[PDB]
Amino acid sequence: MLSARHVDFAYDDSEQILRDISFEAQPNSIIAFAGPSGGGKSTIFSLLERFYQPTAGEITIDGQPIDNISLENWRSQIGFVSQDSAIMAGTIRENLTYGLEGDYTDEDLWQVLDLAFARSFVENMPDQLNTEVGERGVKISGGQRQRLAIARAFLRNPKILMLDEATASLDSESESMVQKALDSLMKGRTTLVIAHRLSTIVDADKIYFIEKGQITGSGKHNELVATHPLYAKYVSEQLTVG
Amino acid sequence: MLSARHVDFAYDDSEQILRDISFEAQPNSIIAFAGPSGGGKSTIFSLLERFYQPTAGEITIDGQPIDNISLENWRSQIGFVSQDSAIMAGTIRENLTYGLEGDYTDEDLWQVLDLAFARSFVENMPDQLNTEVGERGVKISGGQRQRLAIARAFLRNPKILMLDEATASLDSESESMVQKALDSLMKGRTTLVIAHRLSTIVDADKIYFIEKGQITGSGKHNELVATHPLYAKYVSEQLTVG
Amino acid sequence: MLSARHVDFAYDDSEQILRDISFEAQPNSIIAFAGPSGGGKSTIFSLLERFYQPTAGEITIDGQPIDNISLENWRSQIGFVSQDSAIMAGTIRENLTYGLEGDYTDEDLWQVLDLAFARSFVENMPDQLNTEVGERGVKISGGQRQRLAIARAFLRNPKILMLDEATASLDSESESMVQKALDSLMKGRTTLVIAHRLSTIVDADKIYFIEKGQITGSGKHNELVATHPLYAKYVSEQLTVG
Amino acid sequence: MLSARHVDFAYDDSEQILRDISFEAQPNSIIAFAGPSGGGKSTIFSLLERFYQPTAGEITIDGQPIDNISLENWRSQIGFVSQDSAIMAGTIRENLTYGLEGDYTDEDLWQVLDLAFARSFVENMPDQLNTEVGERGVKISGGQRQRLAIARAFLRNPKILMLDEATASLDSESESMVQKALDSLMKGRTTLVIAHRLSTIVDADKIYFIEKGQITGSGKHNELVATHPLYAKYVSEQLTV
Ligand SMILES: Nc1ncnc2c1ncn2[C@@H]1O[C@H](COP(=O)(O)OP(=O)(O)OP(=O)(O)O)[C@@H](O)[C@H]1O
Ligand SMILES: Nc1ncnc2c1ncn2[C@@H]1O[C@H](COP(=O)(O)OP(=O)(O)OP(=O)(O)O)[C@@H](O)[C@H]1O
Ligand SMILES: Nc1ncnc2c1ncn2[C@@H]1O[C@H](COP(=O)(O)OP(=O)(O)O)[C@@H](O)[C@H]1O
Ligand SMILES: Nc1ncnc2c1ncn2[C@@H]1O[C@H](COP(=O)(O)OP(=O)(O)O)[C@@H](O)[C@H]1O
Ligand SMILES: [Mg+2]
Ligand SMILES: [Mg+2]
Repeated sequence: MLSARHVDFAYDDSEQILRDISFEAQPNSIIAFAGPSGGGKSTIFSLLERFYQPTAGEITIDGQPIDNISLENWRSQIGFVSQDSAIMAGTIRENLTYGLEGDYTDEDLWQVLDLAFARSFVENMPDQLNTEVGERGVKISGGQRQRLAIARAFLRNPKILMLDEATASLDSESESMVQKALDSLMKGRTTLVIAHRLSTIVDADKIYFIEKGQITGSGKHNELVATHPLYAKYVSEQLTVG
Repeated sequence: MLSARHVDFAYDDSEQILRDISFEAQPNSIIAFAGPSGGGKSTIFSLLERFYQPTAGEITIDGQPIDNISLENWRSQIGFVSQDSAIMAGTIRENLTYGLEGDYTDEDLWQVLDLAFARSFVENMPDQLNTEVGERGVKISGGQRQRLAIARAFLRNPKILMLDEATASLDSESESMVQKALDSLMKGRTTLVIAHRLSTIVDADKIYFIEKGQITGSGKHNELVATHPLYAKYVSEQLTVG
Repeated sequence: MLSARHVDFAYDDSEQILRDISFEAQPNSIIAFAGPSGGGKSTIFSLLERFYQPTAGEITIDGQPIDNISLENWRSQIGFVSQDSAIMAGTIRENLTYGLEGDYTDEDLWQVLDLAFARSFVENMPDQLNTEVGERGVKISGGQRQRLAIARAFLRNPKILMLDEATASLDSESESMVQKALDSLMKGRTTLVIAHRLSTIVDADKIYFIEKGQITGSGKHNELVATHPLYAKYVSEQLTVG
Repeated sequence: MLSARHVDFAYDDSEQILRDISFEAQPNSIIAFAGPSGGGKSTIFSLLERFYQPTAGEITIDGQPIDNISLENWRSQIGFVSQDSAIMAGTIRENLTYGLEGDYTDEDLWQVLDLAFARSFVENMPDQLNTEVGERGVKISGGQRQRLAIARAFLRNPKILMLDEATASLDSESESMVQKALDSLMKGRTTLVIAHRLSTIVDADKIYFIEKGQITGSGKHNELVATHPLYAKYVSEQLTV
């Protein structure tokens, strides 16, 4: 599994960002992380992607410390899919390819677009796979941009997967084909998601409630809601409505 | 109606690809777009398919511009492109189900296979509707493949139908597909073709002859054939069989 | 040595883009490509970038055909630096390595940023080398955005260099820290510019005038201006006052 | 004049880093910004160089905002030196001629080294202005490296001079010509400091105390140390260096 035992972190000297954090996320599972803004949620992903180090306490992968045990070509194991004010500049092929691991066949890309849900909008597309996108190239509706991100993912083929939602779009119940592409992408790996969609929380195989740099809750929704007043109240106030 | 109201277009500054284009398409009227490769036919379709912008003028649906609709009604609901050459494999249910937006019914699916005239190969492979069809088992053939692409169509139910025909005509079962299934598809709505078959043109309710970026003919085949030596040449040499 | 012997090219059937094109780019030298827009100048670069194949000719490097070398190795020997639309998002460590092999650390990033004449202002930036750019992060000017690109180039360290100007801010008489950071990039490399700057040509070791698909002239500026009447037209009109 | 009439800022959105900040920079002199680490000192500088755009209030110059030109701004501004590790420009010319202008002269370069109190260093360097001071030849120990730098700063004769100090390598001589040069540089400009040195704040013309993203002290040192039990605490414990 991907365990994180007793992690501590502070970006600077002002305040402590993360305080003694412990969690686990195993294969063919999804683990959500929820909580107020400024909790430390993004920060876990940052350390997990190795942008920074835990000031104290290890992060292990399958027994071995991720850090400087698996050189920073550890990124081929990880994959991160999120969205906001973005543009992808270039050819679809080009886009699906900074990774020296994937794309060596146009047919392999097609296998990926199928899984990501695109052999339909990439066939009913101009020079097909060889089209320049965006930047005075083609027009792609937001949802398509994301499915193409899920596409690169599929080809990059990560062992661990990390997600995050910013814009409402699919409000948890809104349910869309970008989501069906997520569901496909999550299947063979270890998913970690910073939850903002209510449904995303209910289905999570394990939830970690994060209140200002600390983990309050540690199990399933069902249980947690009866057990935690502050969690339950978070679910009411901010999550669903506020 | 769909009115291509004066459309000037170009990708780069040198080649001014489309000059004053002006076509209008109605219900149950099949319009075609025939011409030498370079004509700009697909380019018309790319602007109909909204991948690009018109430089001068507008394409107007029911008087109200197309550029007064969102990114996801025009594309999926009204914007359609026969899928035929998509080349699919998975399950019969899954190929037919590919990115529609809802949950389905075997009874809705049978309503569409009868309508597509595909109810037999289906009624024979005995996990029928859930059967495997592909690089795995219960193989597929060019004929069947296309009738399902046409059936998908029915599920989507489009108001505007777009085709780009094939320079690949499979003998005999081509009608059981092309001339049955296309027939019923094109039968209730506004159809637009890029004709690479003579069959089409004859039946078309109005042809638009595109030679090097401009339209040179606006009439039915027999009206144009007698009046345009280059059109009759085109149809006798480049669209023709034998 | 980069020699392109007898090249012909067409994307579509509606025009042949390049016709019987031959040229040589030798080391530590600067070759320019001028001529009206449409001559095929961006296309040659695309051909060298291997985005496309010569339909008739043969591009060669040091005696070995570039189609042999294999896609990856080629793209690593080459490097292309152009101007704005090109906004960068992420870090100054991330925008400088992405798609490179490992190591040599922030120290190696300093030396390059020095070669690009960035360093000073880069040190003056918040988390320097760990600074976020784009919408998420900080403000950067056009003049600084590209210097980082010249920097990335120094680091990717090509053998062959390509570039061009598609905007008026560096008129040819308008010289800055950018055009001078470019001059250092041009150093030990086989450079080739699609000239647009009036001076660039007056310095270029060999010029290739391109008119609608063909190389009309080949030699130093002075030489071509007396000998070739039509070159003079490009030089005094399209260039000087448009 | 540089005035920051009411500045509120927040990089993230859950922590209002700066809440109502207001300072007024003035002619030919110094102004300090002492305070603890999480204060927002560097962040004010990061706003003075337009790296980030505020949430409330504008930073005024001679009355007007800063909507002028990223160029005029970057120009009038100044980055200092020591943070400039060792630059292998392998030529005195090149080191002082980093990203600078149109062209410069010898007569000019030295005019500056005489102003940076650095003329003689160079006389003992083979092929004078053309000399290497890198990993490859004529290694300077550091005191001179940082002064050659004030010299660069002396080139564009800026209106606004921004600083940031630390690690007082007490080769007091380094601070002797470092102070003399820095003096010659500050003397006659609108200077803004994030002082980590006592010497600086003692004779600053007005200081500001920044505790947790707010100003809490606003006057000459002689007054602050007597009116603010937390200022004097900061200055004797963490600022002594
Ligand atoms: N670069 C930074 N330097 C210093 N402190 C930072 C930095 N980035 C974030 N922080 C601090 O960490 C806390 C924030 O972020 P985190 O990004 O951990 O929040 P979240 O709670 O994970 O929210 P979100 O996922 O929406 O960003 C903030 O409130 C801020 O004080
Ligand atoms: N993808 C393409 N498909 C078809 N034709 C193209 C394509 N790209 C460029 N062309 C054609 O080649 C000619 C253009 O480009 P090239 O890019 O070769 O021009 P240049 O001579 O480099 O001009 P500029 O850079 O100013 O556009 C144009 O007239 C255009 O019709
Ligand atoms: N990606 C492109 N960039 C520039 N021009 C292009 C591009 N694609 C096609 N064209 C131009 O469009 C015209 C061909 O239009 P197209 O729709 O492909 O023709 P048709 O479908 O009738 O064969 C040609 O002049 C061709 O060079
Ligand atoms: N990049 C950043 N993103 C979010 N917050 C930051 C960032 N950099 C600094 N901060 C916040 O700004 C405050 C410190 O401001 P800063 O200018 O670094 O202080 P000082 O200059 O006094 O050391 C802290 O609360 C810190 O969390
Ligand atoms: Mg084409
Ligand atoms: Mg700081």
